[PDB]
Amino acid sequence: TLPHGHMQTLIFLDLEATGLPSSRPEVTELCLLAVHRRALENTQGHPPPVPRPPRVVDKLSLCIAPGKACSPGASEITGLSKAELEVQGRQRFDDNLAILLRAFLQRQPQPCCLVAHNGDRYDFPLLQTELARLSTPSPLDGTFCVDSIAALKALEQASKSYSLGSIYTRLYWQAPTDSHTAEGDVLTLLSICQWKPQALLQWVDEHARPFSTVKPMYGT
Amino acid sequence: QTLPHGHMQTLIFLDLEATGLPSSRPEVTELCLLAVHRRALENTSISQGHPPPVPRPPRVVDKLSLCIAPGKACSPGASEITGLSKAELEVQGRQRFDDNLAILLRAFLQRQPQPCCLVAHNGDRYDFPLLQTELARLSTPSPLDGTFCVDSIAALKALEQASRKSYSLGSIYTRLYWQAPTDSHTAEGDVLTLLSICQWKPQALLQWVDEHARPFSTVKPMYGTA
DNA sequence: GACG
DNA sequence: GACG
Ligand SMILES: [Ca+2]
Ligand SMILES: [Ca+2]
Ligand SMILES: [Ca+2]
Ligand SMILES: [Ca+2]
Repeated sequence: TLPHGHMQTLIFLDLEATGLPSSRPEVTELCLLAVHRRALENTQGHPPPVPRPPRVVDKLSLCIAPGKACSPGASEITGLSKAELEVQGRQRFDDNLAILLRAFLQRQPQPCCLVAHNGDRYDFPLLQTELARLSTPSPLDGTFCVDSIAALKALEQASKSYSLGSIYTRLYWQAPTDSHTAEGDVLTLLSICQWKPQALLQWVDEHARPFSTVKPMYGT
Repeated sequence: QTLPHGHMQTLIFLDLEATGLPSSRPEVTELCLLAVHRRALENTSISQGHPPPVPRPPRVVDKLSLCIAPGKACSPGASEITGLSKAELEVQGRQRFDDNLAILLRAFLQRQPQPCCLVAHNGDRYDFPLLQTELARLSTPSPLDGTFCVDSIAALKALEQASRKSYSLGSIYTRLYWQAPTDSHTAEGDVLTLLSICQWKPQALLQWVDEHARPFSTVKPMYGTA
């Protein structure tokens, strides 16, 4: 049963941030990669080769100046720091960023579904909190979201760690590239979604839920 | 030299793919922008090795890459060189070059420290005049009327003299780096290659960009519409 | 030239 | 768990 129709585009998403949830983190880097459903509908060996990302894709990767310092932990793994984001003149998560995101979304055929790894616990609530600071009305209040951890559990079971890298090494037998660059993680995430692309699309269509319903991570 | 319009804060590496070459009145099918602060080009390290290693992209970069359905068919050479076609672009539901696309570019650019300079290989003969006709077609004011632009062929020509060759993108790349470009089909692959070469002597490339920047609004359109 |  |  399809609660909101076929999702016409999938937007792979990854945030880098200042820290883990209980630090009440702020976003330092955001990457979206937008793929039409038909790119999966047209995506084999043991192991199969890492799938070739579709030719037709839209991509946005942005570095964002946070309002507070990165935790030592986050700085090391991301290679980002408030101090360097500022030296290099990055703007905060502001009203202009929300226009950018709206315009990027408006270029995708609707409905759209955000896809993030640990998205329900991490990227979705965090993104919600960032947006709630703005009171520009949120550009995501019409979009849908789903967690790729739950997706890949269902796929493998129909076919142990569900961390991005563990799944990727299990399917493909390679270490992933560019850990904790947001674009690098979005890539790695695409590759596992392209593992069984028809069944993944099916699952996403089954499980998409309104992003307006996602509770903020904190602040509320 | 004294600076035409002072120090350019952002360098935005730019590449377009399209349906063909200038005489065909081509339409844009893909666009990539990679924005970097000038500081990341005062921060590229000393190259150690032989052959010289391809430089690391800066960490802090903004990237936009978009596919664009053109209103006319891709020529055979453009299909082969880009792996894109109109039929396929429409199947993947890509929108035309429209007013929203301009709002997106404007917000992207407005996210940048000002002034910004567009950098594109053969930009003065291809990418800049083409971008101008695409924007002139819209009912949106041009998001690029305060943006500057510079051609990287003239940069690397002057850079390489300072240290009869081809100056096409991958020739410079393979000459500097002794390997083939990682990706020569996509707009993002060409920006990444242009970024690599522009990181060859980043101190001198900056010096040169600041001296040669011109308003994008003085860029004449590739072709009129009427 | 060199850009698609 | 798993996300910075
Ligand atoms: Ca992540
Ligand atoms: Ca990450
Ligand atoms: Ca080019
Ligand atoms: Ca190109």
